[PDB]
Amino acid sequence: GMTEYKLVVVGACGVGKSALTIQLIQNHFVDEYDPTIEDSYRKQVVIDGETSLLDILDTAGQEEYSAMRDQYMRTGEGFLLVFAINNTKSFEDIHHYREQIKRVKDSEDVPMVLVGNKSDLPSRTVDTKQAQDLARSYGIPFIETSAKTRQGVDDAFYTLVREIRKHKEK
Ligand SMILES: *CCC(=O)N1CCN(c2ncnc3c(F)c(-c4c(C)ccc5[nH]ncc45)c(Cl)cc23)CC1
Ligand SMILES: Nc1nc2c(ncn2[C@@H]2O[C@H](COP(=O)(O)OP(=O)(O)O)[C@@H](O)[C@H]2O)c(=O)[nH]1
Ligand SMILES: [Mg+2]
Repeated sequence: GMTEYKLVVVGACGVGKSALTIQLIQNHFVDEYDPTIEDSYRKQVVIDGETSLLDILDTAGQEEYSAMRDQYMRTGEGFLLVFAINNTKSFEDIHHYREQIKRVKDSEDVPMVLVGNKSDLPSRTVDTKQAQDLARSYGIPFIETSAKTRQGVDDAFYTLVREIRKHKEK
């Protein structure tokens, strides 16, 4: 059979949400993708032997809350919390994203993965250990990725799927 998973990618402007999503759906890097485009994208893959249909919402635009947007954020089953390893502000923003997800899902038990993107870049400002400690306090996996080289990209999305599977067993 197959299973479908609704995945949502969140994080500050410019951390690489669109680049990560396009790497997964199209298997290549983009230098430039309209930062205002918020949309969902479908991709069939195979995860641990099971046909998996991923429906990936790539968030964008500006901060604002509507019934429309709360509803389609709430339909997400799991969330990638993306920061860039060379941008401390994006790391400091993760708390905001996690608390907004908890609000819209009305739950403290939401599948999430912390993603430190742009790992190919030399100018790191967020120590891997700091991100690991945060993920440990959240109870979630942490994966470092590069949308440019594709390092860790499949691992981030597939790990989120596995976190969803565990949640659905409850
Ligand atoms: C450069 C443009 C870009 O990529 N973004 C990212 C999305 N933006 C944004 N900024 C601050 N907070 C945001 C949010 F809180 C949400 C959000 C969450 C996380 C959960 C539930 C929501 N319901 N409505 C909005 C919700 C989103 Cl989707 C985006 C946020 C700025 C521009
Ligand atoms: N070197 C490098 N650049 C990246 C990476 N991911 C995204 N970018 C670049 O960072 C910028 C912002 O990426 P984008 O996907 O638009 O971020 P978004 O605002 O979160 O959707 C783009 O110029 C991308 O080419 C990465 O992993 N490594
Ligand atoms: Mg984008």
